[PDB]
Amino acid sequence: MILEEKDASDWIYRGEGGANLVLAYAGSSPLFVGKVIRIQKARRSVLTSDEQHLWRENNELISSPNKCVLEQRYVQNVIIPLLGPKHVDAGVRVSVSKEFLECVDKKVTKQRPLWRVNAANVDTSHDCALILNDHSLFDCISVEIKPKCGFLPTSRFIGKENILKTSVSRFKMHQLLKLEYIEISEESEYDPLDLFSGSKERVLEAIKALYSTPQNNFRVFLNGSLILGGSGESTGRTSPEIGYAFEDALKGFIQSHRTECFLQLVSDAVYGSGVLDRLLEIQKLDKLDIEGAIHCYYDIINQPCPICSLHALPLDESLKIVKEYLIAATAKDCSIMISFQYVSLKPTNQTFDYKVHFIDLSLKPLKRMESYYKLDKKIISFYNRKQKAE
Ligand SMILES: O=P(O)(O)O[C@H]1[C@H](OP(=O)(O)O)[C@@H](OP(=O)(O)O)[C@H](OP(=O)(O)O)[C@@H](OP(=O)(O)O)[C@@H]1OP(=O)(O)O
Ligand SMILES: Nc1ncnc2c1ncn2[C@@H]1O[C@H](COP(=O)(O)OP(=O)(O)O)[C@@H](O)[C@H]1O
Ligand SMILES: [Mg+2]
Ligand SMILES: [Zn+2]
Repeated sequence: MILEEKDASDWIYRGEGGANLVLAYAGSSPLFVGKVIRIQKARRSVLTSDEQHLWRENNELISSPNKCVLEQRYVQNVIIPLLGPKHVDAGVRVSVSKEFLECVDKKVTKQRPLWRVNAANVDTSHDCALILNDHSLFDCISVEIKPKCGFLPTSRFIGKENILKTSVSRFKMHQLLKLEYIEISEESEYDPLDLFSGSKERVLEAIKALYSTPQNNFRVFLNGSLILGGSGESTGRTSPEIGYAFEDALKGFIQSHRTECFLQLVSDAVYGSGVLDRLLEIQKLDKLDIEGAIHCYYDIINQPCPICSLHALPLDESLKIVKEYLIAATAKDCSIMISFQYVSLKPTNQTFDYKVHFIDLSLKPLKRMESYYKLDKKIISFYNRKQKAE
């Protein structure tokens, strides 16, 4: 089953992260109706020598022919054993022509954030792509959430100066630095600690915060069509205008105050799904925080630790720690998609069926332990610094 230059006409922009573009099928084929295609971007072979060393315990993973089988097996072999297979769909292998990739790249350039184009195009060196269900299909209202990390570190390896790292969420400390680099306009109201808190009340607080300031953490589609949140990027606060048209968009679906109810019914969904519980235990596979795990990284890549207990560990442990760090990084950066067509909305007294799905599940590259460390370092220095302003 191979896609050619012709079929580039049957797929249309759904959005992108840093690593991937996502098209939704607008054609007529019964093999792609209700599918998306996830295409890897190339910034400006499957696994490095170091990574092969680190994923050694993984027969199939290490042997994948391309990246797409690589993603396919990562999700299926390493992630599904953890999150569980009602909410994760690893999604199928699909061959594509290099000419199919090119025209797609050209075709949707116009629909992308410019800074996203400055950074990467699609990788036209690929012969392949992954096809996943379109979770915005089930009148389907579909909500995407990018919860980020919903706990605080407690690590012995977090030094005296950085101990704020143990009091203040990474999300909130990062909001300040994103501002500094004009990547967001205002600070986000959302707080993942409320979402992963597990309190029914606080989970709603977070859904509210997400509506006000969605940034790249909140999206809502109807019929697979964006009606709140940025496209391939973050987005500024929800103004009364923005809200007005949203309320109007909820016309019909909800019977009502249509916005107040949407939130309530998204919140009831999330909390009664309990799906944030598992994810949180996976995020917690970061047992030592980057400031601990970074030392394990250097032994693993056979390199004198520039940062210098941890180094006297058996290699089997050092490897585990790194593996676990990166599976964690996968859970910290993934998204939940909730579909609506159970939740019973009190006022109107309606009833909604729902499905929840994890998406944006991606293998983190091992070499990224270094950027992780540098980003983290920069985060806490800028926070500590803007805290001296007192
Ligand atoms: O480009 P952004 O919208 O700012 O998002 C990126 C995220 O992108 P995705 O939504 O595409 O997953 C990065 O992942 P990559 O696609 O670049 O690989 C991720 O990087 P890591 O998962 O490796 O951490 C990073 O997360 P973070 O900032 O927590 O390191 C996160 O940025 P934000 O979530 O902060 O916006
Ligand atoms: N299976 C899916 N169904 C519906 N929409 C999706 C699906 N996968 C991704 N999307 C949309 O496309 C966007 C980008 O996809 P994603 O896989 O998160 O890219 P990246 O890995 O680079 O972050 C997401 O924000 C999401 O809104
Ligand atoms: Mg990704
Ligand atoms: Zn060290």
